[PDB]
Amino acid sequence: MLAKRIIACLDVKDGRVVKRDSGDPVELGKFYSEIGIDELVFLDITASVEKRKTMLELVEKVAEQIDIPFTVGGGIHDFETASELILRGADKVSINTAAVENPSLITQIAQTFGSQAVVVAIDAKRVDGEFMVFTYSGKKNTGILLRDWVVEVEKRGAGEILLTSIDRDGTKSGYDTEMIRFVRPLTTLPIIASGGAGKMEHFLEAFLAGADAALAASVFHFREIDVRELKEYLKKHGVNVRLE
Repeated sequence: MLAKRIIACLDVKDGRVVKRDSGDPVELGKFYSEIGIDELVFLDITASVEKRKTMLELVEKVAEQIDIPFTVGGGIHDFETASELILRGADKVSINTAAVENPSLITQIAQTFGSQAVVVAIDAKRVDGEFMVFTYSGKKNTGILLRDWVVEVEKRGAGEILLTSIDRDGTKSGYDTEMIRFVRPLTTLPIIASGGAGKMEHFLEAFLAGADAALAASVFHFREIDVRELKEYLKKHGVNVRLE
């Protein structure tokens, strides 16, 4: 039976992890590899002029110095960019705003590299009692219902949904288990719960709601949650996790 996954997200900028520096992304990823993290997500926010080259150098370094599944994203807007990153060594790319505005992009990536190579990050917010998709880093209400987008996302060939609840992202307040439960029955795809991770019990709550993986950043980078303890705690509470 599949293990539930614990994923670490590294926000990167100009070649360095960002918390003001936060170490080298590669060596911080190596570290996560060794203490029990299951996959890495790297999100780039570098300026467009050096971004293409910078992310590509990151991917190459991560692919030949770590041996962990990883995803790269942040401002991937077209098939050619996604293609360069996958062929440079990324296992998956994340797309978001460009996915919403050009859904064929999902299909082009999936048909070339397989659906496993495509993650669609969906940012959603509850507006007037209905789940809505937002673009532009959670700042634009698209008018598209969360219910319709996840189905279209699977229809288009995505391999995985990275589901962030805009209300919880950046708080340490907890995962938005209501939204997971809302999405879980609408799609067969794996769901990464993102946004809100405060305490070990939060991960349990997300997996009980139907998440397949759980993503966090600060709580791990602040040596603020111990992955080993989280996994042991997860196991004790009856959740399949990959130990050591």
